[PDB]
Amino acid sequence: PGTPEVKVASSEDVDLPCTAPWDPQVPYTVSWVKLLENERPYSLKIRNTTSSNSGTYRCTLQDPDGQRNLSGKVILRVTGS
Repeated sequence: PGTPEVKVASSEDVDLPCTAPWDPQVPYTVSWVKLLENERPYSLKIRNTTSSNSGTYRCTLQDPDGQRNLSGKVILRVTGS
């Protein structure tokens, strides 16, 4: 609900977008997780996608001062064959 979705055919590559509402002119570092229980900045590259890559992912951007971070979620659905 409210979470954007990326659909990709199996065996294709995908750059999963970071959906955190980040600040321009801030040099973030990015860390990605999968929640179990290309000219766009901060995307997660997933090569040769398979059915098991489907799920919900979370991107976290860390401000260089180490005092703030921002997170956003995105769903991946792998299809085709």
